[PDB]
Amino acid sequence: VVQDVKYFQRVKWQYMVLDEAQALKSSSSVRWKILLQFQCRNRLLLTG
DNA sequence: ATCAATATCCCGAGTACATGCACAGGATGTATATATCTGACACGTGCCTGGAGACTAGGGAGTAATCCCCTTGGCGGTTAAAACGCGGGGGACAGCGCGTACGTGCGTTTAAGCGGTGCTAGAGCTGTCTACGACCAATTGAGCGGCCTCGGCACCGG
Repeated sequence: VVQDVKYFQRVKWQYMVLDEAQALKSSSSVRWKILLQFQCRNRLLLTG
């Protein structure tokens, strides 16, 4: 997703769920910023 | 936006070696005639180059974002240029002789002709079988992440 973020940017997304988000704990990482940059009205998580 | 100091061009005169023409001649260009095979002309032939159809898809044409190489401008250091004096070797004339071109004589050596015959060439279908297509598992390398240790600033102590 981070590498190919440009491909996802041109496509609109009705819903987004990012399972196993326990990795998304460091805001200094590129993953955090890239995930934040997506334009989606609703965000859902299933991280345990 | 000019005046001195050089350098160059123009013209005239004394001078000379090289151009241009005539002469004697000799050997190569020319006219005549013969032999003859190389190439013009005709014929058939069948290889293959040109035309069109349909389908696949690799490749080209069009667009957009952008980071990079291109170009302009500015400055410091120095490598070459311009002109002076100093110094040596290029440049201009006679004497030898050993090379190069003719002349003469000889024989070795290729061209030519005619049988003889292995021998390279072409299409034969021959069969293998390397090498071009497709797929797949090896290492190499960079972009990332987690954690630990070190160092600076704000807070409390004497």
